[PDB]
Amino acid sequence: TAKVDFLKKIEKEIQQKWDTERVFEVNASNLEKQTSKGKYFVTFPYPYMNGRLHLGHTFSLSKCEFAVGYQRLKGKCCLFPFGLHCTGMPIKACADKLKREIELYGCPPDFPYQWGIMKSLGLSDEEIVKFSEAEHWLDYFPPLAIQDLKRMGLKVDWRRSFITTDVNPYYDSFVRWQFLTLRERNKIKFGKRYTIYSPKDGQPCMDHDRQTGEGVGPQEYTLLKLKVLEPYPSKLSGLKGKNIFLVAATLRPETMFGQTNCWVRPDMKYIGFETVNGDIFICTQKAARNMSYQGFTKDNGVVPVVKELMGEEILGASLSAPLTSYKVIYVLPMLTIKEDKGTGVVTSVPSDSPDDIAALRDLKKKQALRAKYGIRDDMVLPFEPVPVIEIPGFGNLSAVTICDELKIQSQNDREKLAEAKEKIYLKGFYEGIMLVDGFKGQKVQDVKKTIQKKMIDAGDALIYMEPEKQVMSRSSDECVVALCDQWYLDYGEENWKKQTSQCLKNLETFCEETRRNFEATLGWLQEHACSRTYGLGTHLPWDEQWLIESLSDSTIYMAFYTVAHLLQGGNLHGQAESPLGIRPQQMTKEVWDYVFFKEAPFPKTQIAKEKLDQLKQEFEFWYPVDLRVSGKDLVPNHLSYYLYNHVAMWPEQSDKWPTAVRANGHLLLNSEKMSKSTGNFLTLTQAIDKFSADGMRLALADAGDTVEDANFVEAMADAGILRLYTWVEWVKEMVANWDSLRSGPASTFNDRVFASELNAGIIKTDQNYEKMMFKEALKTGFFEFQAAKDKYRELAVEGMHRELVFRFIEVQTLLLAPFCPHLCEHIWTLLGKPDSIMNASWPVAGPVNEVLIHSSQYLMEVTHDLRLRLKNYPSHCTIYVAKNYPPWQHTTLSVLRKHFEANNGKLPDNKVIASELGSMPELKKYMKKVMPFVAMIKENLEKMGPRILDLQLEFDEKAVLMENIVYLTNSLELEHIEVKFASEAEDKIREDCCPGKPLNVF
Ligand SMILES: CC(C)C[C@H](N)C(=O)NS(=O)(=O)OC[C@H]1O[C@@H](n2cnc3c(N)ncnc32)[C@H](O)[C@@H]1O
Repeated sequence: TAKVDFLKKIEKEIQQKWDTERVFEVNASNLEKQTSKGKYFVTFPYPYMNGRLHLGHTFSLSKCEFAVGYQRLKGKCCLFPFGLHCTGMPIKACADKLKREIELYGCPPDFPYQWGIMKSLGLSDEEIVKFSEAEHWLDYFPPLAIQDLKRMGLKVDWRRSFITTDVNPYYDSFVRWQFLTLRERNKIKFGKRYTIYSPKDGQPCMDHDRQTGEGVGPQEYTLLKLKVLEPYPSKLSGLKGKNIFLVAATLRPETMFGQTNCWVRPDMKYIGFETVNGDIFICTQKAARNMSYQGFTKDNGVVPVVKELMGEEILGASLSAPLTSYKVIYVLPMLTIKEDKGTGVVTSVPSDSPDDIAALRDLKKKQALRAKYGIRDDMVLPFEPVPVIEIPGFGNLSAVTICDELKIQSQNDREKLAEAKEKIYLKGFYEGIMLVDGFKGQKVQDVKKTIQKKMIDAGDALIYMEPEKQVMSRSSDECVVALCDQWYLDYGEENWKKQTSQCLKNLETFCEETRRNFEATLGWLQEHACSRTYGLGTHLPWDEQWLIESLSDSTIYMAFYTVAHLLQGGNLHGQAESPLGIRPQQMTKEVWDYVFFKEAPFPKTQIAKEKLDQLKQEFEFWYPVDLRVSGKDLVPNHLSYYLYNHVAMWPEQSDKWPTAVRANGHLLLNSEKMSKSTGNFLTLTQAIDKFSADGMRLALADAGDTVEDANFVEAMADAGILRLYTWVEWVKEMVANWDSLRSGPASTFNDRVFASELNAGIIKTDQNYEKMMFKEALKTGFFEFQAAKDKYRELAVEGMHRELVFRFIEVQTLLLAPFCPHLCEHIWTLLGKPDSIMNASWPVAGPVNEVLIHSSQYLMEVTHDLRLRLKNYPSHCTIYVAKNYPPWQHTTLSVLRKHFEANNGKLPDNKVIASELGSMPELKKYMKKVMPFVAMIKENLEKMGPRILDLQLEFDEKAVLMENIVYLTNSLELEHIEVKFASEAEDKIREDCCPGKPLNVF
């Protein structure tokens, strides 16, 4: 426990030092004068302030944090700014839900929650009251976010942080300029469109104010109206004189020429309600709610219910249906009717629907159902399926034939009916051919929309939009599809979409899966409602009654990063003075144009030219955004709008469009989903408290660098804490015994091996950092680096060479620094370095001798085999080393070499190999030993490349063993080791010993 506390002490000290030194505050005015090696602008999408940042946020931002930590060592000047997103309604929603209990009860509220979660967050009793207003949320959470992030140690120029609502005047002016420019270029449009809608919230329910189905949109349905004929059913007797329609949803209108009846569920609760023209529709309550928000009722959302009833009360009723050949069709019962899809009212097309003929034959079989539900023989018997569409592999009555084939006799055979439904599922969309007059011999795909229009024009059908999948909102309201008027961004325009597609071609997506996501969400995308009325944020500058949603004021704010340090300077709300002395409202549309558009004219403004020139310098220098890292959830919405709006704001400058986007997975904790409800949860401040800034950052580097779910494992973080502590102890020990280390020329075999391994580690780790495989960089640059140092220490019999030890410490500290900058800064100062490690440069790697490394691996294997053989049957040991392969081994290896040379390095099958080696008469006495030899060669070939096909080792085997005979004798606890050239060996050993695999007898 004391080790984590030691790490925390080091981190706090070093953080204060960094803060005072103002190391991570970059200014384009100064950095544009010294052309170093280019700028590096990274962004992490600013997180919502409806709470405290948790370990997933930290994992996602660690990507660009490690990126800048690496790129600064390579000479780039970096900009890693960090804003905070307060736009949206959850803050206001939970603040008003709080004021609800504050007013309707007391402090604390008497029950029979929002007050409960606030007290869970550990707040005092008399301080949750202040959270009734949203302004207090905005004053409370963003400071704690900044505090936690600084306590982590991010390389952020905090002078550029900001807030996103209209509480910030500067960011509000920025959003105003953006949306004025968008409306000036016909990007915003007012219109009445279909959209997923929250009745409780009274505004469209986009993706970030949702709770189920984060990408679901509306789905269209043809709503048939079947006129109820007199004599009306009993329960509708009070509705005589009015027109009553059973409304049924379908997706195949072209089939309505073959209606035999209408199915209702006898046990479902149906509602007959008055529509806008005074007619009466019989559907269900959810269907009627959707219709009420799609203009079907006189008032929006108001459903005037005039008759509740059950399906059994509707049974037997006579109907008039469109297109069908039967003048009167009846309402019949169907047991298997979902209450989630449509209106609860289905039509009977028994020729091309298996369920329909199933239920019809069930009613036709026995008297049981017809009597249990009151269906006389007039309502079932004279009704036969009508040939309407022919599928070539089935016939006119496709469903009839495939249900006679699958031998179905009940409407409850879920398995057989599902199979039959899938068997003709899409063979009717295309291969179906119409048969009715006016369409005889027409491709069904070429006529279905015309038939739907025919019914709509005749007033016999309407358009019913329904959520394709159930969508719950933050306010726990079930969403509908509303045809409502709003301001929308026209992401559907072909020119805009093609230009953003070209922008996606140039964009760097670190894998093809992310690009596929982008292309799919680019094709599918269309009109996007951006206007809200309830929530926080910035109002449309011309329609002050509409607020801009969170996913629409967040598309180009990266440009505001470049100027925020001079506009508002650190003050999150922008309420303090301006360092350049620019008034908040002094920023006009033309002023912003001049700041961000290169060929924009300097407009009439009381601002001096130097201030605007400095802002324009900052923007032109830092842009474009080199990298934006995010969880993959933001690809289908925020990042696509990001590309769109960048194309829209700078349509002439592709050099200002985003460069790279990197998506990662969502963070698991201990291999489980990170949810407070399961107790498997860690906030950033808690994670720091538990593992220090450096141990959690280490375990986060190891969490995952693919798009698959990342995994933060706490045990690995504890092990890394232990290893970091012992590493600091070892560096201290080495600095203490500076003079106890061997000096002079670094010449020994071990010195050379270790120097080569160190340079190889540098090269591997640099490559891993370029690829942003941070887990792989941690593997090669820490665990394997430490393995090389531990081996060098274990084998250095004459003590480790001082200069090599301190080169290793320096380089290891440089390689670990982007992951654990506090520990590495502490060790940097412990080495007596003048400057901070944040001024160091990437370590130069010397030469890498592959032969040295291969000989060290050979020595490892030899020692391992010696210790394994020591397990059984001393004091003296004799090792025999083969200079060449014995005759039979040499012959078989030559054959393998021939076959490898023959076909670009593919060894044939062991079948053919054993055939050829049996054809060679010299191998008679050895055919049993031959194929295990081939197997060993193939294994080590796949393991360590083709170098094992060499007829002689690249290094002196005996000399390698001799450079460490002393270590071998000391480790094996023996008194002497005799290394001999295997020609002195007896018959058995001389014949079996081959190079690289020395034999030995104790
Ligand atoms: C620009 C604007 C439209 C963005 C909007 N304000 C917003 O999304 N705010 S946020 O707090 O929900 O996320 C911000 C970043 O953090 C990632 N992330 C979030 N949770 C996890 C998790 N459990 N595991 C891994 N990564 C996560 C997430 O993808 C995103 O890149």
